[PDB]
Amino acid sequence: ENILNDINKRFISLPEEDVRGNKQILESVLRTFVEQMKTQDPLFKALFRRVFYGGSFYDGLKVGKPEEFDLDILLHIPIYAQPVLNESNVPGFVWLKLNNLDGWLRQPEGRVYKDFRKKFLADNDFLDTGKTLRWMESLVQKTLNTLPWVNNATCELTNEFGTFHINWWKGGPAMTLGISHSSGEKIMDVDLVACFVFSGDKWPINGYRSNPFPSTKPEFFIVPKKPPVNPQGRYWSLSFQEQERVLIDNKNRLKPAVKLIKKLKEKTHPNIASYYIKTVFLHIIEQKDQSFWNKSLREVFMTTLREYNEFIADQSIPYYWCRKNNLIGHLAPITLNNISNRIGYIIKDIENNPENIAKHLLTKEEYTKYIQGEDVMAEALPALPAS
Ligand SMILES: [Mn+2]
Repeated sequence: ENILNDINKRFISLPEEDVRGNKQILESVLRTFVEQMKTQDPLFKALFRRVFYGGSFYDGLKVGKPEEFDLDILLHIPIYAQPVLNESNVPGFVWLKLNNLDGWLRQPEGRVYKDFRKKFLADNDFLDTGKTLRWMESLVQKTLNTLPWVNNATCELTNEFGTFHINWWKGGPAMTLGISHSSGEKIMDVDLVACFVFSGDKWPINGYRSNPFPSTKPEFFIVPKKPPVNPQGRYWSLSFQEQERVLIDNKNRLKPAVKLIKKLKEKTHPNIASYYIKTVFLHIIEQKDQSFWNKSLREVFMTTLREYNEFIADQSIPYYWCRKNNLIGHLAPITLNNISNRIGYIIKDIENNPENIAKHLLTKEEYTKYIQGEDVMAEALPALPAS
């Protein structure tokens, strides 16, 4: 009863000591950068509340060597300006307008918000995703220029863990910081995502699931990821990732089971996004008694794999927070039929033969190292590099 845990340790999960050490380094580099950002823009300093570290690495759900995560930079509009969040005509997306920005500007603390409308708002004082992204990109560029550069446009930052190199580029809506040890070893990429955070009173009700932790996780935020829709720039995504992280925590077999299924997905059906698997497990959490997660890893894996296949076969994975959004509604029936048939064959092949699981989860090259006793995760990303 250790086959699945052994596969996970040797071929799936970064050792937790290295997870923790890389997080301490990365979080310190980013605090230095965000503190410098505050020196470059009083409006950013006024808006800034906190950061949220987003992605599978920080959820404990990353398969293999971690490569990137999102720095969700949470900005807060003063409630005196009367922000109003409305559920949009596209399930899962919202609009945000301000009903009293002028009254806030007439307050003493509103002085630093003199350019907020110009920088962030479209017609009728709607928060605009494109304007927000352009504002953050400009601020990041301004900040990068004030840092010491070595080599060719490589920033050098120091902290209690040593000296680090920051490279940057824009491959999407948000700037990416590539963070490396000064000795050359790459650590991780970080996307700098400008978000707006709200208190529990603003939680959407029209077609949305209620907050499971309104006392201890009261806040949620909106993310400038658009769904063609009109009006352009008004549609914001909701992030309930802070609540999702609590839902998946303290559940023993759950995170190994998710990663085993994600490993299977990477090998046999990359057509399915990782968040769709995460979403299936949110539904399973809601359906199952809490004791389910204390069963054997084999039983949790086999049972959730079967239920995952039923979602795929049904061709519907409802967005956990707004059920009218089918996360796989855009995938073709033929594709989903083939993937469900694939998974059904795998279930039959491993049903009564747990020694066949590794044959389906691992590439042939990984399987050879598996049989030979190798551990490819032990040194996948040492927080203290060998140099
Ligand atoms: Mn339940």
